[PDB]
Amino acid sequence: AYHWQSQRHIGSCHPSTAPNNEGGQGTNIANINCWQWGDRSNPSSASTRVSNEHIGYSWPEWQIHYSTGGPVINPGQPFSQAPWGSTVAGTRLTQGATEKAIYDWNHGDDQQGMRETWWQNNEHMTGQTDWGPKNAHQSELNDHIQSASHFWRNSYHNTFGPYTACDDHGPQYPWGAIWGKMPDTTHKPMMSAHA
Amino acid sequence: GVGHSTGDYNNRTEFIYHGEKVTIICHSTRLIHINMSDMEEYRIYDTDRGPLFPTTQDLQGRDTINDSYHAKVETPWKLLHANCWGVWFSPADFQQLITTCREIKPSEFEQKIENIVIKTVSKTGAGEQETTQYNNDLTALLQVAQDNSNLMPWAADNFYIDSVGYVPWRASKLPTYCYHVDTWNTIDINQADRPNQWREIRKGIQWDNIQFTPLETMINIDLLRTGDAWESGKYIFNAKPASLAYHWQSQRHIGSCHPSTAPNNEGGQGTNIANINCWQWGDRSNPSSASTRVSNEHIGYSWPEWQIHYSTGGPVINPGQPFSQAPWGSTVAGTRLTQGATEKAIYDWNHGDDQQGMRETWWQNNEHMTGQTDWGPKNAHQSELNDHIQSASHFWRNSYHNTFGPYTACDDHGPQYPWGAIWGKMPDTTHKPMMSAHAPFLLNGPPGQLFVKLAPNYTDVLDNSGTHTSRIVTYGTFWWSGKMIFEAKLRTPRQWNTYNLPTLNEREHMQNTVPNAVGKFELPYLPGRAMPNYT
Amino acid sequence: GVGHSTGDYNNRTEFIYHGEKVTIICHSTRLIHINMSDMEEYRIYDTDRGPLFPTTQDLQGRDTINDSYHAKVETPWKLLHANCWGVWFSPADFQQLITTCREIKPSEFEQKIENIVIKTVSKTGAGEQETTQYNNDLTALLQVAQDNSNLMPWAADNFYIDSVGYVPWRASKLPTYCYHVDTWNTIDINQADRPNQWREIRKGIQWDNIQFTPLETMINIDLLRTGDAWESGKYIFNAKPASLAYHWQSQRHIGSCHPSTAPNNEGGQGTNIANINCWQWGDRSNPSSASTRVSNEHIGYSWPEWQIHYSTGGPVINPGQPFSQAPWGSTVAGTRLTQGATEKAIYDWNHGDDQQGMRETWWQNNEHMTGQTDWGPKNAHQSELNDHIQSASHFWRNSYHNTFGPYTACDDHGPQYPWGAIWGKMPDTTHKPMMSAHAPFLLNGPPGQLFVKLAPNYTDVLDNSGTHTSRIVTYGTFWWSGKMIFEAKLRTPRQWNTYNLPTLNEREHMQNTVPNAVGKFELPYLPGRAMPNYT
Amino acid sequence: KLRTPRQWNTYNLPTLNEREHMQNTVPNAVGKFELPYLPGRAMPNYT
Amino acid sequence: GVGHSTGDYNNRTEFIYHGEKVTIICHSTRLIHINMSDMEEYRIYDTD
Repeated sequence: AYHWQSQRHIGSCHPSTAPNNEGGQGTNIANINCWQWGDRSNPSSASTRVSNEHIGYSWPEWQIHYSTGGPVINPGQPFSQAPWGSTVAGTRLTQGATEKAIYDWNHGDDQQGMRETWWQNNEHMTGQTDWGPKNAHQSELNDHIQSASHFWRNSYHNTFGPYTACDDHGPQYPWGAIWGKMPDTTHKPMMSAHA
Repeated sequence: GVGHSTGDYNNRTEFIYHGEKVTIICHSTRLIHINMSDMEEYRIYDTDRGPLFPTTQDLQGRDTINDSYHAKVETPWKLLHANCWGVWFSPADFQQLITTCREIKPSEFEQKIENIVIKTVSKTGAGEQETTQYNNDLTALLQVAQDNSNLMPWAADNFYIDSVGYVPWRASKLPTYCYHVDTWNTIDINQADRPNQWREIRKGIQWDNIQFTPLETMINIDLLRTGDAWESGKYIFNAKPASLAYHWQSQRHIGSCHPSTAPNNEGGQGTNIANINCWQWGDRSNPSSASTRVSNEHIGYSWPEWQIHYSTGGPVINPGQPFSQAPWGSTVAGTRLTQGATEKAIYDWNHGDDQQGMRETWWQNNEHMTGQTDWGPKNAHQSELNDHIQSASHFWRNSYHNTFGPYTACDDHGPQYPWGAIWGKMPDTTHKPMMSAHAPFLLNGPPGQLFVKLAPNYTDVLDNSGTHTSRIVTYGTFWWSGKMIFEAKLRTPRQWNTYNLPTLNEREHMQNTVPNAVGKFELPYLPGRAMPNYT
Repeated sequence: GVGHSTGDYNNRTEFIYHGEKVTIICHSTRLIHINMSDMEEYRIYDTDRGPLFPTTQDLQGRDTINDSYHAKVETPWKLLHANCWGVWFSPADFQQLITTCREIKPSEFEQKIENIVIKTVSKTGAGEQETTQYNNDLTALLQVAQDNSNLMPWAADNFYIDSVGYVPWRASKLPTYCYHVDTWNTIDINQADRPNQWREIRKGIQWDNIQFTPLETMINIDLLRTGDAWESGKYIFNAKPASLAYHWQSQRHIGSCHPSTAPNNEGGQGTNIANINCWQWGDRSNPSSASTRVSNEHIGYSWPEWQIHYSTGGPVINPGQPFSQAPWGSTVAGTRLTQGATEKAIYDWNHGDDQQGMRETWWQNNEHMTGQTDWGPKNAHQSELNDHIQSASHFWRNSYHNTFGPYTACDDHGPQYPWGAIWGKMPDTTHKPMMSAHAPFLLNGPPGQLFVKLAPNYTDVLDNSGTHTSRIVTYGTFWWSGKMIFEAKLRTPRQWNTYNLPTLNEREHMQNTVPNAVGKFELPYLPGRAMPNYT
Repeated sequence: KLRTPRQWNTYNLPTLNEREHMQNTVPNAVGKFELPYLPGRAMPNYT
Repeated sequence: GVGHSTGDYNNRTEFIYHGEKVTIICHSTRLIHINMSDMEEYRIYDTD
């Protein structure tokens, strides 16, 4: 299965009044009764509430990694761009982990002759989506709204942390790999992208 | 039965000591006041954006947070959950927990519902007088639904506390069960086009794959007339114990004392020895100093926060590492800075109907943990570690990048009373959370929710405006019971010097905890986190 | 008992797989709201002709149909029946039925009624205020009558659906039991006297042989006070399995490929071989062609329809063969032609109290079956089959005669959801129906009807205008339960290419199925008929 | 371990993506065809 | 043997259901066309 379930969907519904009209369109209740992340009196809102976990981690990518030993690409977290404008036939942006695949003889000796390509999005997983520059880190979480300074709109730093929970893009057909060799290393890969 | 009293009300907490081990049996039992169930029907709708959500600039990207636009499926099911600590422990009891025993893992859980009483409102009057006559219905249906298989989506948290009340002698009403469905809330702050202002990419709901898991479509449901007791379910936890102590022990305190000469005067004030004999991190001849030495581990990880995280899927905040600001100027009553992970908590009826009326707040610091402290911008990364002092370039004073690494060792802020959550559901994901912030325990699955609703009672004519006038207004009441079993290992003193024992914080003071002359009082906050310890 | 909860509410569907075989256990349980029983007495009367029934020409013979003049014996008995599919299967479940397993024969049926609650209306007021006080009657009689012997005439169909509701959380009221008695409705269209206009030969009822089978005159009836559970009856079906697949395979596709040369170009476009080597139907030398070749069977039979059938006894329609019009221009949103067997279905409360208010319609095509298609006038019968091409005479382009013959092989339109009928009573007749249109199963006898009525509760004085004021207005409520057992054989893939899986039709789209913000929704239509298959 | 339905509403079953369409999968008149891409990833689920 | 057909070609996939559990037995068998082995010798070289 794939998880559309994402962060801010995991806990209970933020209390609200059911709409009288059909359909609402509302409505929201201000005074609660819930935890908050900072020193935050107002407004208490579902944007900020404590949750035992976090889904997805922003990655600074695409990252060209120069080692002995490369250039190589260090993977990011697989997620769809569908919630954003990216879709097949525009706007096509690859910012997720989206791996094109070249094939042979799907039409061969026709000849195309080159090549058979795919590039899954991969569109079904909307839960883990992190578009790195969209995030913003701010110093003070005080309920007072944020000043000019202290708010950094574009930053690419790795957000992976011990709380996070992430998924690979899982078995995919036909061209996937049922298995691959775990390396022999004192630390071991926690999850293997594409395998 | 047919009315004969079918149940018992036992609220007590009784410790056991066999001295290698501490078994804690804590009962609880509490009244519950349930009514309708205003509309009989599963519904789905979009909550509005939010109170302060930006309508227009120049608020620009600043206020993009604190917006709560979600789509829920409101359902006519009320659930009640034990996840609060305060449910199972009277404050004077929770002392003996954090004083004696240094870690506790819940073991066995049991609960039973007896005995149901349902009565209906009947209004009789001309409008000069309206005489409401409250009469029992011996034929009435309180239907209880248990999940041992965790099929329902997990709604049970103390986030939005809404848990069965803490005060044993007060009747506590239940929350209403609803859970989220697939939405797209995505907004942007770049904007890249459009510098500096925000847009709403796509909203608000996606009907293609939406999941409606109308209940009563999974689970065996039981009917309870007056005089019967739904019981029980028998749950057996398995979970990793969690230590009650807090670690003042931090990095640069873990290894041996950097050799030094004892002072002759009283007191020194010194003194330090230059020539050693120790490892160093870089190519470093001089000075060899305890600032730089190799250690098998590192405590704490700087996090870039606070980080507003925009996903489908939010705005949401991705947590940091919990630590105190006490070593820095931050303290209650100034300078108050929140830069750690410090989570304020809103409460109800601590003074209610006084009325405050709004609200009861806390915001622990949390002050006791000084070990893990990382104030992100304080750190600096420099290129060359050569013993030669650093040049103008190569030294970057303020940088916010994540320092979490495979060497690090970190701790959550642990069990905290009353408002904590004894457990929360570990997600189902190929990678699993290594540690859960604000929850002392994660479970492959927990004891499932307990669902309860009064079955509808219709007037003769159900056809027109049934919701407005279909069924007879009704409210039920019943006692809820529970049993927990905790295991523990008590701490015997590791010190010669006298401990500083747990007590309510300086912000709190006693006579607010003991009931007011009119019977209003608040519970204290006492983590828990009680006793310092080595590492 | 004496009130103690006597019953359980379980709505669930749990598959079993032993892999040769698929056992499907589908529970259902649903509330029921019953009141009087307006008049206590068996009655017999004639319904009026009909809304559009012709009063006068020039409508002439055209409108002679759609008249419903029947004589019924209205009785004070309400019956509830499970024959709808939607009763036993949630749509998401009925997927797994038609996806996995290709035929299912119901096996075992069981049902039980618990627990009864009966309360009466009492009106107290001066007319400035009328205060209705709804109070239980612990002494009240809900009397349930079972037929295991099928003595009562069969009233149980989903024709005029009126079945216990589909939505498990909504309280569904029952239909009122009545059945037909001997009548003569006969009308003529010739008229032969009188060309072109219609007369009414004889009406409306015949008292000579009329059969009044006043109930309570056959069957053991049980009384239920609050706190007892009428159970059960144990029924065991025996019936012929019915395949879930649909056959695109039609005549001229059954035998081997007519030999041909593969094309060199991509793609062909050809090519065909003239000289064969095969059988032919007539005296036919040239050309031997796949149009004419002997085959052991024939699929489908042209029917002359639509045929208005005038009997005693009607007007009624005699069915044709079910097939799609998709190969012809007919499709939803044009050209819509109904010439197949295509049966529209009227529904209630799919959006009710919105109000639409009228009505919820469907009209499946039914599009998936292309094999059996016969559009009557398209066919042509010619005298000489000689290889010489046909002359002016001997070729009759339009003729409507029945082509059904002993060679033919035909299929009904099979189980369809929700509104289908799992079973219907095979008639008792020296010749028996070979296949039943719209009913997937016929039974020598089915599980009989289940009859229920609230026993009357009289005021002290019953003598004058008892029907107007005799007995105290009353309504009961109780839960109905059921159990089915289906057996199946699941289909493993016979294809290399990817199947096209079952889903709601293009007419339907998702967010109408998931409840509306005010809680109104419709169920999808998804036969079932799901997977193509060979023949 | 097979999944029994957790929903009331009808699932959206797996099928080849909109980019793909059927007659490319079934062999061409000269016998050339491609295989579909269908993760797999098929069914939505809770968490 | 000495030529007698020594093998079987079975390409099939057959599910099993005991309903707690699904056992999937999927065979495959496929022809293979191999030639030399242009140079008999282990070699080492740098790709451009």
